[PDB]
Amino acid sequence: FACKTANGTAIPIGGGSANVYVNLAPVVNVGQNLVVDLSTQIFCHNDYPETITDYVTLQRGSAYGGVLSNFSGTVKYSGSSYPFPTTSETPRVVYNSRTDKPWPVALYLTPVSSAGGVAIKAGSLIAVLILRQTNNYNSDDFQFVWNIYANNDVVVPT
Ligand SMILES: OC[C@H]1OC[C@@H](O)[C@@H](O)[C@@H]1O
Repeated sequence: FACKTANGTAIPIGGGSANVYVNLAPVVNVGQNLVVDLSTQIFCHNDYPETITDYVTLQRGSAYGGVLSNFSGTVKYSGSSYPFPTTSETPRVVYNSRTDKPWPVALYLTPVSSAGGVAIKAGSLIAVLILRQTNNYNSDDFQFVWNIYANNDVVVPT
């Protein structure tokens, strides 16, 4: 089991970390969602599907910088929605194929009443997502740490 980014940055068997740089909608109104769909940028696969079933959860998702200050976060993991920042580990998603499958993580961020102006700064860390991988074969318990950075400013009209 290993993961790779849309651009080819890989975290190999055993886990590790990698940076993910996402384009964000440049203007988000109060009452709208800024969506950070990471399933288009994080892909993982099972290396031994003939024998092993891998289990994948979103163990923890943390908010930083402007997302922490200016947004109210919900994370949608494999079709279900949970608070973001997270308050529990998600259920497992089964990875049972050697073909790359998107990691089904999307963030839904809506501005708070106090938000206005440059609510997210270009190049800033906006989230850290911890993917936890286990299996039905051994005691493997690995963390793939995704640091999410904003490629651009996000302005909340005032
Ligand atoms: O993906 C199948 C297996 O690949 C080897 C090792 O990463 C295991 O943890 C994993 O379950």
